[PDB]
Amino acid sequence: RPVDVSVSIFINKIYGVNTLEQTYKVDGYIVAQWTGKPRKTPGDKPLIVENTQIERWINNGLWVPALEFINVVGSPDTGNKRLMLFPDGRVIYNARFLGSFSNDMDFRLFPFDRQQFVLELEPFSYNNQQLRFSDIQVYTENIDNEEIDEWWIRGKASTHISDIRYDHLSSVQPNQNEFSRITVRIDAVRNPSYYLWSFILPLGLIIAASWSVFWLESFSERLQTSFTLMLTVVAYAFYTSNILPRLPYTTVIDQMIIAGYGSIFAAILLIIFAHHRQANGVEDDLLIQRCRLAFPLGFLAIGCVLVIR
Amino acid sequence: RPVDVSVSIFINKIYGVNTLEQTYKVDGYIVAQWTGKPRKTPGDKPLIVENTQIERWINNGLWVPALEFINVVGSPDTGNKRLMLFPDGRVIYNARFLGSFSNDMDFRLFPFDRQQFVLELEPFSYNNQQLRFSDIQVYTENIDNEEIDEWWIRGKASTHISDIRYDHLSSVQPNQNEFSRITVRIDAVRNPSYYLWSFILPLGLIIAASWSVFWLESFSERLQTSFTLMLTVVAYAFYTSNILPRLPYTTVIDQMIIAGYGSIFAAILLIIFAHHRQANGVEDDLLIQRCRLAFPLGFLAIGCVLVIR
Amino acid sequence: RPVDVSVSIFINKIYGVNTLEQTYKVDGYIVAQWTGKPRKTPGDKPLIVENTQIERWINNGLWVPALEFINVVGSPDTGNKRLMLFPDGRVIYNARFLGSFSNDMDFRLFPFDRQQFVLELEPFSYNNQQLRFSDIQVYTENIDNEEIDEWWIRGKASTHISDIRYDHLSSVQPNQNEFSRITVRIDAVRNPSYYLWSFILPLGLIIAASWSVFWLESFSERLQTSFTLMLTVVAYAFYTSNILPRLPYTTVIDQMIIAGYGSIFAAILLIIFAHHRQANGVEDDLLIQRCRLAFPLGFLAIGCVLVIR
Amino acid sequence: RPVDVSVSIFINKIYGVNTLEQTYKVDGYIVAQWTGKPRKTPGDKPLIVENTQIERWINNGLWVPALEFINVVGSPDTGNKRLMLFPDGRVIYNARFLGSFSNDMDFRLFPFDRQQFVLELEPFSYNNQQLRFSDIQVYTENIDNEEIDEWWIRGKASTHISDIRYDHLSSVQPNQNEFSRITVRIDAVRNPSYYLWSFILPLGLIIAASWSVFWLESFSERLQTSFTLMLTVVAYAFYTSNILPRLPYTTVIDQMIIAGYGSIFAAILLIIFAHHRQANGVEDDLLIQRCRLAFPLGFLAIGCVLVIR
Amino acid sequence: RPVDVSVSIFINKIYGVNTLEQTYKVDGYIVAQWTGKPRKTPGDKPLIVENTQIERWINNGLWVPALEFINVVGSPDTGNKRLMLFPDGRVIYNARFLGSFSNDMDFRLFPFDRQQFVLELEPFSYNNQQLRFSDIQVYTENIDNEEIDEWWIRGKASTHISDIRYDHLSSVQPNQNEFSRITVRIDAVRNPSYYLWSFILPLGLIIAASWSVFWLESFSERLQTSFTLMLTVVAYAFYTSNILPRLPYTTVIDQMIIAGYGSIFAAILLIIFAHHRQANGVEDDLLIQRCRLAFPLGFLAIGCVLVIR
Ligand SMILES: FC(F)O[C@H](Cl)C(F)(F)F
Ligand SMILES: FC(F)O[C@H](Cl)C(F)(F)F
Repeated sequence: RPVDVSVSIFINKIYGVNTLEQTYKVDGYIVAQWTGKPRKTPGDKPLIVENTQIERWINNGLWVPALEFINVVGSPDTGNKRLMLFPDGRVIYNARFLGSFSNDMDFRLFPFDRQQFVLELEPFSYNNQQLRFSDIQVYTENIDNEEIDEWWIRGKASTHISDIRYDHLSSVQPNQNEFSRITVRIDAVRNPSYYLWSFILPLGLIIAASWSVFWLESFSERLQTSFTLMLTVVAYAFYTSNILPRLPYTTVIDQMIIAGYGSIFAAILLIIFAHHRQANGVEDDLLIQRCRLAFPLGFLAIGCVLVIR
Repeated sequence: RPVDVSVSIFINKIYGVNTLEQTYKVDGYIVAQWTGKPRKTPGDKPLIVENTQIERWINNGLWVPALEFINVVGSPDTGNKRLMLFPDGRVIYNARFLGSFSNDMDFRLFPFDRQQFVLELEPFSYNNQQLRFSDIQVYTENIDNEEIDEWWIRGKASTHISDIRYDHLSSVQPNQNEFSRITVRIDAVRNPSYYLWSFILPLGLIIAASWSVFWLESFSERLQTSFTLMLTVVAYAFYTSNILPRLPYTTVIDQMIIAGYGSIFAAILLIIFAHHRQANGVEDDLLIQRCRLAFPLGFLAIGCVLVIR
Repeated sequence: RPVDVSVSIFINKIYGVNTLEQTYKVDGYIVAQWTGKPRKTPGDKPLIVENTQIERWINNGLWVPALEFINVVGSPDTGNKRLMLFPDGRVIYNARFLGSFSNDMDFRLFPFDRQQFVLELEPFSYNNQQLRFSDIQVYTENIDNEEIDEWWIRGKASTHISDIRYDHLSSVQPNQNEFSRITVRIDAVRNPSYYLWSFILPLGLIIAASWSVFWLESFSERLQTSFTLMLTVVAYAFYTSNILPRLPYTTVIDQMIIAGYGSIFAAILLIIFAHHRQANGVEDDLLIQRCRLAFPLGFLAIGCVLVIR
Repeated sequence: RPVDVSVSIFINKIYGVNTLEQTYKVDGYIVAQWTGKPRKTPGDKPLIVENTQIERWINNGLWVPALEFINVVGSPDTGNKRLMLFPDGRVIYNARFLGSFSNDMDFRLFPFDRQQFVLELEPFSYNNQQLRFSDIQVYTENIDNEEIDEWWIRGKASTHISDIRYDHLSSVQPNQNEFSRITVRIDAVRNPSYYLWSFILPLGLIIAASWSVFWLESFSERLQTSFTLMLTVVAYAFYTSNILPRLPYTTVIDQMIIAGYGSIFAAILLIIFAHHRQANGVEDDLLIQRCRLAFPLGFLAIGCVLVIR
Repeated sequence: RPVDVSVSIFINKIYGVNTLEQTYKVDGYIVAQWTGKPRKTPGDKPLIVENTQIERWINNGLWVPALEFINVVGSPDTGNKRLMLFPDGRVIYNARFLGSFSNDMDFRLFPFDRQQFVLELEPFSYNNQQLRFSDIQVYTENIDNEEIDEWWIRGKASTHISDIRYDHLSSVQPNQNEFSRITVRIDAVRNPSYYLWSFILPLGLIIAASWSVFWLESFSERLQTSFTLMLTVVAYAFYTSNILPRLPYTTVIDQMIIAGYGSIFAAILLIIFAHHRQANGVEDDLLIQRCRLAFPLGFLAIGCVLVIR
């Protein structure tokens, strides 16, 4: 009884990832084929009907079922539409689309995160007793200059036809609560280049150079210098937060920034301590100088357990 | 007399809060059912009508009442529409929507505020003598990976059907000025982590280290250094406000920053005072040094009394 | 001869003021009533025509005059539309709207400016010999928690029906060049809190704290420090300008900042003068110390005459 | 033989300059009048046709010619449309429009530049053998409050009917390649206020105070203080560039900033030389102190040749 | 057998480059001519059909094939449309368009990069056995004032009609799988003005002036100062990243900045090394002093081998 419909999805561009909304944009084509009652066509050649003329065939009673992108956000932008009506009954729908799609996206390991861009397709009104997906093919371009793209695609796309039970239905009962759903999956990793060299590396240089406060020889010099070091980190928090993507949680880099604040406050506490540690009011220069390698090691050790994943 | 309408709202995503506009975005489905004139459908099976075709049926005289989201801002983005016409009279309207919705939103306890996401639904043209809401069912996903979600939902959705009296109507009088309204409410509280670690904590470290001005030995060091501390708070206000949400009032973090300006201004007023209080021109080291715990307590005491709620 | 139209405007939300564009957003309903040729309606009860069906009634010749928002900017977004057709001839038009509206807006007294949001309504094609507004009622919500709102509405809306002479018409002559116009005005003053506590006060503190340069004891100390203060004001100007609204003129806050630049430049000029005013190259400590209360009065005096209004 | 069309353009608001795109936004009405086949109208009075009805008349063979805004960028937002059909043949088209329009715009003299806003109107399909503009009238409001406006309109609009030869036409030969084009011109100058007081003045003051490096007596004091000044110019470059419009070339303020970097770098090169010029290792106090008025002249003279215009 | 289509493309504006999306905006006209069955026109003169009337011609069966912009991003904004119907069979389609177009864009040599603005045009439904492009003409305006443009167009458009094999088809087999494609290319280079004078040059001045650290005579003076130089580079990093285009990779300016960080961290290491290299604490004034020209050469060399091309 149910109509077998064959879907092919062509993907042109995956771009414009929004971290805060957890969406991404996909431009592509959708093709759908099914077979119905045969037809008289002009010539024994297939009939092509475009755009606004498709609507006319729907009014004369042509069955063209609505297929919904389950995870699109807002009505997709539809370009050219096409129906190909064959005399032997079969019907092919072809359309270009650009839409914004939603998926769960975890950005905590930024900039070393992996994301998967998902498309989910399901007929809007017809259950699997009426319309079912027979098979699904997905085509992706071979990116050859992937080194200049924001995202690197990792392996060809995954497909999976399945059936979805809607419990809470305002319809009827017997086996009429399941729908045929295509799910396309594409794995991807973030191009970590820019952030290593322009963010991680100079943040490192800055935090290390902070440790050299202990190679200053006065107390006055060490305390006062660290206030400049403090200012530098605040400025660095500002540089990063303004350019990196906004998120509701802390990233790896955000954690480094917080660490930098800590190492400088810690140093302020030791610098101020060695000035009073011992009797005589003598500067326990045993404590400093040990600090010239206590911090570059201490921070780097208890900071070497950032296995938070 | 009145037609009973049964509503189901499936909610897919609540995202995009706009602090200054006091709005939020909701992706979902709305279903509405009523019973009308019984009907002849092809086969004794229900008839499905999609998209542009609902309109044709509206014209041959099918009643599909406009149900308005009373607190939406702008015409919502409607995806696919579906009418399901039953032979025994029933009609089910099904449509997808993306909309920006409005509610009073108090963000004064940011980042520790709680908000409720509200939907208000009301027929546009017909009163409760003509159309009444029989019941409202709201379906929401249960988010468990709420830790990468900005908001924690505090229970399944609460509802309230009621009747609204419009004083100023230009229509008629006897009992025809009341409208049936569905109101959906979803409570949620904000996940404060990010703001705790990346905004509250380092502001604390900065404000704390501010106090270490009193451990400087000359007056010169004490006064000149506090100007750098002042610069540091300004640099921090810039960092926060460039990234934190815009509001017409002060939040907690806004006040901590103001406190920082104050603690540094007080310190300058004291640093300069302890230098000229006594005869002999001798540095009143009595006033200083006591400040080394006067401030870290005074602020921490006069700051543990911000019971403004 | 002319048709009487009765208008009601319900205002839901006034938000999104754009300072450079001098526009603001308004969500609301517009109701318009007039009486025409009596009609047979199904049952002697009024007939409801919604949305796309209004169009069909216009094509068969129902007179529904377009009312134009004179000061809207861009075609407004119309929500649900309704015609209610009475058997005794009268016709009521109901539509939801969201639009961007223009008005002269002076932001020179920011953040203590007063604005009035105006709506101006006028028929697009019919002159007062053809269509005139009989009366205008405006209803506004009573916001009770206005302390969480950016703008405080100050009083109920004022209204005014009047007549407009268009001189340059390519039309006809006898009394045919005047149009009936509704004008709505809603007064408002800005919520000054956030800007006082988070912008004005710390700028005041910082400007004052700058005066403490004269209490440093070296010439070297006094001059070198002024450069740090100069930087603090540049940074503060940046902070305010990045957050406050864009304007083609200076506000009070813009002016305080200029004064900050000035008081610091003045001090540099004196500090550098006191080092060479007198013979011996001796630091003229007579001039200094006297400045320690001269500026906090001097700036505080010639700055207390910014009655530029 | 060709149809004479009389055009009137009313201009309501000119706003929203986009400097990088070289566009501006224009709100107004366009009126267009011509004469055709006389007509039977209901009553011997003129017939009014609004909005959606204009299309219906076009299907019965009414000629309503497309008049295109040639320098518009993307289809304008057309508000209400109106046709006024007179019984004696004449036809008037009246429409409200908001559009983004393009013109060559030179921002090199910012914030003291003068610009002219242009509208170019031309029929889309009919050449001057078929349709020609008889005349063009342009009306603008008389602005009295220009001090609160970003732009000062300087004089009434000038108008210009002419003809355009499109050489490469795929049509025929004799004279069917010329089209009549209206060109409206409105001159305007920028309100320089905000940029004078909040950008030019303090940059000068900063640059002035930068010269006061030479009144410090040690070399150490002079060199170290030079790094703070350098930072202040970087801070200032950031402040302006965040607020000023983006351009692909430098402005006066951009130049002042580059000049500021130079005067600071220049002083650094001398300060470092005077410490090592002569034998004895003597801080050549002959060179400095003489610089206390050499630079404020040297810069201010070699700065008197930024006559790039 | 197949129909010949003649295309002419007029290009008005190429603006609004989006670096992250790798797209650009194009305003223009598209003209397409082909010949069909001769026709009765009113008079033996060509027939003009504008805008909404084209659809009526389509329903009665006029063949107007959809030509798709293959590398557009989203459905283009189409202005006025026109059909010119000649009696001797030929047909002309004329339309104005605004669209965002996609191409591979390498921004690594910023601000000295060259780009190609590409349009790829292809029929949506008909293969080359049915419809083919005979010839293609591209017309572009001649810019004389390029000194005020963001982009410099470098040479006229190059053209190339070609044929594309689509592998994955659900149709038939013999020779039905190739399509006719127009590809337009326009080369352009960026106006480097603003970036040389207001970005590159002061970076040089700033990076160079960092080298003047080695001319300080104290160790204290040298180390404490290098922390101020550090602050200056982060602040400059902020200035650049806020105004330069966002990209996923490093530019030459980005690399200088990193180099800027390096030269200062190196400097901190030598300054701190020269203080403890030798016995007794004798300050190795040979290492310093040699550095007074060691860095200005080393950096200027290891940054002069950023010939990565
Ligand atoms: F604060 C400034 F005035 O001086 C420089 Cl930046 C610092 F920070 F090192 F002290
Ligand atoms: F310098 C920057 F890194 O930070 C801001 Cl600009 C300053 F200067 F105020 F500290």
